[PDB]
Amino acid sequence: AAVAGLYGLG
Amino acid sequence: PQHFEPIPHCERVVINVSGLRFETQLRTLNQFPDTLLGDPARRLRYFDPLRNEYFFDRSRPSFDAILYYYQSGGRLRRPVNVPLDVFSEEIKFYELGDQAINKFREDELFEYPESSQAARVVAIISVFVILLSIVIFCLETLPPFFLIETLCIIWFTFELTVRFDVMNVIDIIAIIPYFITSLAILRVIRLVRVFRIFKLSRHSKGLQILGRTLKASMRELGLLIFFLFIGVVLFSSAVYFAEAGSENSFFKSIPDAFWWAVVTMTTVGYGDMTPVGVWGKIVGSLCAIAGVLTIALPVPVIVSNFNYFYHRET
Amino acid sequence: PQHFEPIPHCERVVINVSGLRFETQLRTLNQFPDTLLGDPARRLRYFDPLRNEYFFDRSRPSFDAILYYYQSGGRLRRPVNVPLDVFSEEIKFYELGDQAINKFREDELFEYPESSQAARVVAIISVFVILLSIVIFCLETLPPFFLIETLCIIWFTFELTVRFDVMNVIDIIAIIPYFITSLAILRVIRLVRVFRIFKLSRHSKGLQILGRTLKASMRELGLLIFFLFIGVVLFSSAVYFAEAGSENSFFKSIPDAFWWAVVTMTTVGYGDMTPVGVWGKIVGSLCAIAGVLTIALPVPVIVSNFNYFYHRET
Amino acid sequence: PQHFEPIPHCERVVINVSGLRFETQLRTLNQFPDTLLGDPARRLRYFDPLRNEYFFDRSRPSFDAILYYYQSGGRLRRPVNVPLDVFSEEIKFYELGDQAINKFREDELFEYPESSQAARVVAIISVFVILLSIVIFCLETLPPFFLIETLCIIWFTFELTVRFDVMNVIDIIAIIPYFITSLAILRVIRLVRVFRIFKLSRHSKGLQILGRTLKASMRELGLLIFFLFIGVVLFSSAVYFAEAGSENSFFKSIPDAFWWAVVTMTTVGYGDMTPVGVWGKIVGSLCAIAGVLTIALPVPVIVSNFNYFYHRET
Amino acid sequence: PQHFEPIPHCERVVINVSGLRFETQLRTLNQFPDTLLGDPARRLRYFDPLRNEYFFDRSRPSFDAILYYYQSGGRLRRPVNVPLDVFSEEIKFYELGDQAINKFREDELFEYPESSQAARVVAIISVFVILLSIVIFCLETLPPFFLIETLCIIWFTFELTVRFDVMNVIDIIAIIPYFITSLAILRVIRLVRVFRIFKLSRHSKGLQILGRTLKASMRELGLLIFFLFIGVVLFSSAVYFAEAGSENSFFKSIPDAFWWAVVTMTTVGYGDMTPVGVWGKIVGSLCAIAGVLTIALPVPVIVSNFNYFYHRE
Amino acid sequence: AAVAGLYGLGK
Ligand SMILES: [K+]
Ligand SMILES: [K+]
Repeated sequence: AAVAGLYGLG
Repeated sequence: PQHFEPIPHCERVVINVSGLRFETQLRTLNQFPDTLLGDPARRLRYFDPLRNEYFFDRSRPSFDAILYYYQSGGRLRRPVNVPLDVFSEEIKFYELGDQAINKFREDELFEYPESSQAARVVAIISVFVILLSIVIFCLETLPPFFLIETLCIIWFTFELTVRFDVMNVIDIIAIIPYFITSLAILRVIRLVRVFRIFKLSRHSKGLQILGRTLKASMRELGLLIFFLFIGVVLFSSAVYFAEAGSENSFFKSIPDAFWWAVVTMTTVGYGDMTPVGVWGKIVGSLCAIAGVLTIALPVPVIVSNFNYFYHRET
Repeated sequence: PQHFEPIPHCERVVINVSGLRFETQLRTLNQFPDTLLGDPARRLRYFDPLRNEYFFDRSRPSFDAILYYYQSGGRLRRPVNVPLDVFSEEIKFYELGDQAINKFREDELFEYPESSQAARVVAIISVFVILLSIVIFCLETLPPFFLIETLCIIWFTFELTVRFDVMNVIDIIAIIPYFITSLAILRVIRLVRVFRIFKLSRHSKGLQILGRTLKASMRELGLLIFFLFIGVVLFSSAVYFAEAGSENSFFKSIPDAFWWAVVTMTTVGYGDMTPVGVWGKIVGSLCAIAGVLTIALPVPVIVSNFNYFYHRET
Repeated sequence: PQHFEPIPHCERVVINVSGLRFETQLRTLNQFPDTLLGDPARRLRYFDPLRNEYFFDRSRPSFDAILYYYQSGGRLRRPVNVPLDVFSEEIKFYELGDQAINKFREDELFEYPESSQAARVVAIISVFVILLSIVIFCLETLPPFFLIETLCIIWFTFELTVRFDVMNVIDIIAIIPYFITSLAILRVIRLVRVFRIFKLSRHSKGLQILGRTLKASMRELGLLIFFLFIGVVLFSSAVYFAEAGSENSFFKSIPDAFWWAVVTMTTVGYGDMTPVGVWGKIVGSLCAIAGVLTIALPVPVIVSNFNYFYHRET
Repeated sequence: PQHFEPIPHCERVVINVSGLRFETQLRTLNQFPDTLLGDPARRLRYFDPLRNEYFFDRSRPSFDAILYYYQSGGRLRRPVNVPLDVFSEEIKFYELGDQAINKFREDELFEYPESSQAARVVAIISVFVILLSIVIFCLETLPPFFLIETLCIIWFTFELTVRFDVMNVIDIIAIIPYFITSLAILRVIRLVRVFRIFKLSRHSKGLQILGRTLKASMRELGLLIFFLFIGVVLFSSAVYFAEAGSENSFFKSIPDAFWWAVVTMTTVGYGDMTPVGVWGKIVGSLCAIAGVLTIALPVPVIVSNFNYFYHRE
Repeated sequence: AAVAGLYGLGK
């Protein structure tokens, strides 16, 4: 989904 | 978000991970105190006095990120070559620090509420009471029920009291119409009486996931509403000005065409469509296409958020 | 879900995989008896006596998990760097354990049903008879057929007896109405007579895939039904209470508005909509938007499951 | 699907690719004759007589698959760590063989049609003529045209003769109704006259992409049609048997309800829906839900194929 | 799009990146001047005089891409094993040159518009004025307003002259009908007066993202329109010729069936459908299926573009 | 109106 975990958590 | 990195010119040491040799400056290891590699007290056990090397019979692919933590001076991230469990097992062994481990994880009576002590019955009883209250409400709106409603409200008040947060707000809302009991005030309180259906959020997990998704995508919901507002205004104005040139006008005004524009954008369907002329039909076709596009645009983000929350929960 | 790892202090050995050197002491290999590396008997052939070094002329990127399987003491997790075929042969070559291989599989007369020995004609006849029975059913519902139905039923019974599971249940069901033959019971049996269409699951592969997907998505289906139920109840209540202030009420009661709520949530379209006032129209727009969102939320999980099952089958 | 791998007991050599040392025996090299490494003639240049090493100043991560060709004896998959261009040059350098490159590639006058020689004017004229023919048709069906139709057919047959494959089949079909010209036969030929619109496949690229996707998605198209057929039959039977218990029968027979089932499953909308009772409304709600699910099931295969073809073309 | 690779026969040097040894020709290093490795002056400090090697205490997994730039002689691309920030730091560490890093970035008064200096109040006032103008327009179309419309136009033109792309074009358009003020011309100007709703593009970021997505998906929009046109024509012809065999013909002509074809393709719903016979119903079912398919086809490209732009912004 | 919001993955 997100390559670098963009906008992960909050 | 900013970190410090070692600078070169003393003594260079070699670290062996199951045959993979790593050469690092002692200054790089000394940046982070404590830890296995940070201090020599807990490195003598793994140090080889013969070959002058430190041996760690572990997984070789995971040592690059662990070493890079010293190299980056604070930046720790799991490379996409290994599962989460294998990376997790590594960090405790090297003991990167409680502040480092938990921060990395972020990157990844009163018996009633709990579902145990064989009191699950209480939860089942509450769910049955909620369903019964919904059924009695719907049947009361049909062309007695007051006693059952009183019993349901008594149970709701007792449950809220023994518990005594959005769930608490819903619980307190569920009884305000009953304790309260112009015609507009009566109409609105009878309407807000329906919020008893939201009391299922305590017991249902999918409802909680949906609520979390709605909370986490407020910007996306606002953008979707904004796009629908722009579309309905534009297309209602277009169709009204297209059909203003006829003696018998299907749409009396732009606000009258808001419903037609909304149902065409959403592809619900207005119904009868014959009296509208050719220009109105062209505007309606454009409105349908634009509605499909503008509703298919922002929904995927909410869908992905819901999927992520559901997978995290399960 | 717990595994053990060798701890440091005996003798260390070196493993060579196409030039890539691996260092590991004997206790890690001694953790797993048998296998190519666990016992010395099956590894002395690949040992080089002059260099005191084990040589393995194999692929270097796939050996990392092989060593980690010994390192992790049972946790054999595939690395995503290679195709499945190369990793399949690598584990067999080391004979890491017959029981060990099995868990990796899920980690990644009576001549009638088997479509061979020319039994393909017997199948074709079964499909033709099923289609003929469906056609005769639809035709007898139009404003003789009894003989054709009798032939279809006797063929079904003969097939069931020859074969003598959900398919078996469907086959038994397909003849129960005919063997049976208040008005309600007659209507029920006539309705359940349609279950003959499900007999195509034996021959159709896509129908089997759909059935497996439905079996594997029961939670998703339940969540979808729950969301639609909540939305329908809420919006029916909203529209009924919005229209309760008019002399000519389009909706007599909340249950009366259930059909309108369902068709608006599913975007099917109610049809005639003019008598509804402005508040009802606002509630309808909100219902349409919420229905689009609610339908869009849990579908791309059943969709993914169906795609996975279809690709696995094909 | 099967290949042979070298087995040990003679002579072994080392390959040094910019510091990444690879050690393989000559038997592995000798399995593939020719090539850069198969014969000593074309690999002696890179050989270093001083260190007895083969030096290859190329990219390290791409050599794993190159050695795997010798390792597996005919099996080649690209490792997922490098772009396609990097590996394409890498394999071409070692000249694995024309059959090898082709295998890897598959695993990942008459001046009229060729749009050059500033004949693009011919293509523009053809597109304009096709559009004019479509317009002439759509206005000749309204409540002279024959001359323009004759001119369009003359241009079509001239282009066909000059050019003289389903596209050629469409070109043949586009003139058959005109050259031909019971009432049913006349209606059929007038209908098949519309296939002039498909002549745009010659010029448009998106139309060709759609045609290729439809050809490559025949299985899921058939599956979608089968699912629609099953759902329509089931729900038509259910609604007919649920509603037939009243004096006023909205549906005369099961075939009568096929259109309603189709529009409900596809969410088009039947329209007026009042006379059907509560059981029919429940059946309709279930039909709408099941139709949404069944039409959402197979289409994320068709769309994926279309996206792949579109990206390949562009 | 063409690059040159070093060809052997003169000296070879070894690079030690945190234990990972690399062997590369000196001519490869000399292909790119300047930089850390291009000249001995900027790399002599990092050199190890006793081991005859260069010791780089940096991230070893990312050195392969750095070496490939010299190996390929002009090609730089990050492999998918490290975050982009790590690679961005590494290339700055070696200082490949701004002439090379520049093409890598895209590989993956006048105080009014700038929302700072306590000017956000001006933006709020502008948004309120735009909303008020839209409301007055919608209300005056109902069965005075002129003064409020004049005030809104005065504010719009004041902002335009104070500030004096496409947003400026929209701002100019928003006052053209007012400054102008056959029946067709009046209808056209009253219709184009609605363009005031597009002035919200200046303030709203999501609407700007939508505009960028529309600009970047013109080919897909055209393909969608073309597919809809083809399907509409085909199914209108089919249904008209199916229902032309009855005295009471529901559709008078193929153009009359265009609306029915559009609503069936888009699954909106024609409404009354009883008089059409069995052949027309079959044609309608086929039209509904084909509409669902042909609309679901080209959408998850506009969707992908919108998602990309939203994540970027 | 908007359930075909698919993506990649699936393998
Ligand atoms: K619809
Ligand atoms: K609809």
